[PDB]
Amino acid sequence: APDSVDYRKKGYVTPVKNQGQCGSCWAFSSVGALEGQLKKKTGKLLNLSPQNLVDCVSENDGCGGGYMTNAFQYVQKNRGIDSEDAYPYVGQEESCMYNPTGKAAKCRGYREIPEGNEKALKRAVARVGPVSVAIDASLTSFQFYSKGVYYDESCNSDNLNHAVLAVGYGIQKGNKHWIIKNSWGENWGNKGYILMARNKNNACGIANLASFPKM
Ligand SMILES: *[C@@H](C(=O)O)[C@H](O)C(=O)N[C@@H](CC(C)C)C(=O)NCCCCNC(N)=[NH2+]
Repeated sequence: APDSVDYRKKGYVTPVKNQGQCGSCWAFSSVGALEGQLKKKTGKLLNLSPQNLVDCVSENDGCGGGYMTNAFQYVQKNRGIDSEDAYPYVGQEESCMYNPTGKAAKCRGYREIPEGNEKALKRAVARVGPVSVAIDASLTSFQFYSKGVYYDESCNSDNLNHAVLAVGYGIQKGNKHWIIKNSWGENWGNKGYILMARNKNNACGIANLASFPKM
């Protein structure tokens, strides 16, 4: 796997979204991974619908929280997920209104990365593309991050609370990091992204709950 890879430079990443006051991070994390694969497969990069997920995944709890794995299964069984245009994000839970004529993508499963294995996470990013990951984003240092490779010894590998997207990896000024796309808008972090510590003992549980869909 290359020493560094940024899928943004490859055009596998859609612009940063804002989940608003809805706990839909799992939906945005899921959508980002699917958008990455849709690109790999069809050559087109389109915005998929996180709202479709929020309203339709009964195994998850809409704005109350959920898992990316449940989301991928829903897309697989549903046999499709609508585009952002066919199913706009409102940021509130509503009855499932899936429209098959707005179907932009499909899913045939998901693969999970071994718990805590950052080497596996790396191998996966360099081969498949953007991977969905869960981290502990409760620290106020994470909240106010603006630049550099983020790392705070207070981060909790066993307190995963935020779903996010691993969009690449590399090294800054001697510090290896993961390129993480957040869903807290552009005004957050570095234009919506954060460089998180790579190989520093599974920083924030970055490699504890990762997965990606198969098409
Ligand atoms: C994240 C956010 O919107 O900021 C949102 O709280 C969320 O979905 N968080 C996840 C975090 C990781 C997946 C650990 C979460 O808490 N998921 C599990 C919540 C339990 C809900 N129960 C199920 N299975 N529907």
